[PDB]
Amino acid sequence: MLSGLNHLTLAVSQLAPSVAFYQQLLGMTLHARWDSGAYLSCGDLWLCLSLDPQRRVTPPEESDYTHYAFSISEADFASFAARLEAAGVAVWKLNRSEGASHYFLDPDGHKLELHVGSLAQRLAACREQPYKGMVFFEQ
Amino acid sequence: MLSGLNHLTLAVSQLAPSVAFYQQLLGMTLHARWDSGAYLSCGDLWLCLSLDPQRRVTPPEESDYTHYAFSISEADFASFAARLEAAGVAVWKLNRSEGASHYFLDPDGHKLELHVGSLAQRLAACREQPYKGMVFFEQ
Ligand SMILES: C[C@@H]1O[C@@H]1P(=O)(O)O
Ligand SMILES: [K+]
Ligand SMILES: [K+]
Ligand SMILES: [Mn+2]
Ligand SMILES: [Mn+2]
Ligand code: NA
Ligand code: NA
Ligand code: NA
Ligand code: NA
Ligand code: NA
Ligand code: NA
Ligand code: NA
Ligand code: NA
Ligand code: NA
Ligand code: NA
Repeated sequence: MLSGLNHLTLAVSQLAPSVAFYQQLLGMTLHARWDSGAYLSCGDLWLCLSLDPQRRVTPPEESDYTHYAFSISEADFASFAARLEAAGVAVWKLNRSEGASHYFLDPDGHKLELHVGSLAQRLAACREQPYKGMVFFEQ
Repeated sequence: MLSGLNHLTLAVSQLAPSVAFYQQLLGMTLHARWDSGAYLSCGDLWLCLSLDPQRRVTPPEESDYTHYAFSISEADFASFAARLEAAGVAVWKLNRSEGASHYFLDPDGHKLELHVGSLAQRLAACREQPYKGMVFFEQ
């Protein structure tokens, strides 16, 4: 039986710039680095950066909606997003769903998000205003 | 400051087959589905499947190393992987690192993994046998 997310691994085209992005701009903890990768952590999240010379720098209009959202408190959200903006980090979408979200890109075009709010909060908002054709499942 | 992964969103080409994969073959909890998505949970992990016309069914040799790993116990690992293989779920990589891992594909070719072990256990094993060029960082 599966108990949660064990780790997220992102293919990166240049290791040093990607480590700098996740460690310095996003504040994650760098634990180890080798010739072809790095290990970082973000709370309980284990992030592996894997050097892959065939990772394409991908424009967001050419990639699908697959994306990775990190948790942040409502008190920290606005200034964190403002620093990413000041650092020239590109935004790939405007927030259109409940709970503050900032949708931004990593150096290789991986689609990322800062989000304030839980699954329980999202389901509660959906129960008041269901999405199109939505069906609810219980205990 | 980021506190962990908030949610993982996967673009899918056919919603019902993808829900069946994550709910029935991987055992995750289905909370809600709608015309263009579904919300599931796996322990603390909030998984969103997003119906996206841009998603193509992608052979593993046409995608990079980016992949998503779920936690499983030592005791459950072998039979869980065997059930996936018996369900026709393809394997995309042989395990070559510390701790049991099974590398498998979802219906659209998203690269997935079952893994037994934590970041702390990986770091300890890496100190004993360092990867090429591996360096570690204190605290
Ligand atoms: C929560 C799932 O990623 C979608 P959203 O970011 O559009 O809300
Ligand atoms: K949102
Ligand atoms: K492994
Ligand atoms: Mn999202
Ligand atoms: Mn992995
Ligand atoms: Na971790
Ligand atoms: Na993608
Ligand atoms: Na950018
Ligand atoms: Na960048
Ligand atoms: Na989390
Ligand atoms: Na589960
Ligand atoms: Na959408
Ligand atoms: Na690869
Ligand atoms: Na993939
Ligand atoms: Na993917």
